[PDB]
Amino acid sequence: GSQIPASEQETLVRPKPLLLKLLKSVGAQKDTYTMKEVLFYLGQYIMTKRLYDEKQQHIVYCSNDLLGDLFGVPSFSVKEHRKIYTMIYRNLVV
Ligand SMILES: Cc1c(C(=O)O)ccc2c3n(nc12)[C@@H]1[C@H](C3)N(CC2CC2)[C@@]2(C(=O)Nc3cc(Cl)ccc32)[C@H]1c1cccc(Cl)c1F
Repeated sequence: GSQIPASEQETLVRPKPLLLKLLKSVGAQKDTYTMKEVLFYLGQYIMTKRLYDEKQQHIVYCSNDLLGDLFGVPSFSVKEHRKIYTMIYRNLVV
């Protein structure tokens, strides 16, 4: 479940306030982005907060970070792209 159509990646989206705060924390100071750009910046967020040092396995543990509050989960797999898109879609305006 790691494949996402280009059309979804390239669609413009408006993050809700908590997602916007996470994006601004890594220097993304816009209110409209493509989904791919959101995923780029959230990847940089994960790395900057040291939530993925064990790169030879797939899990991000986020129960002690605002990312866990945003996604509503204690952990997730980086390979499960569809599940991640669903969790981000719950944090977009309409
Ligand atoms: C597909 C695949 C496999 C595999 O094939 O076994 C194995 C590892 C993978 C990894 N990603 N894809 C992987 C990448 C990357 C590690 N990760 C960052 C992490 C390093 C810090 C990403 C990333 O770049 N941005 C990001 C943002 C969030 Cl919120 C959550 C996970 C990631 C992932 C990813 C990229 C494109 C769209 C999606 Cl939806 C997505 F989740």
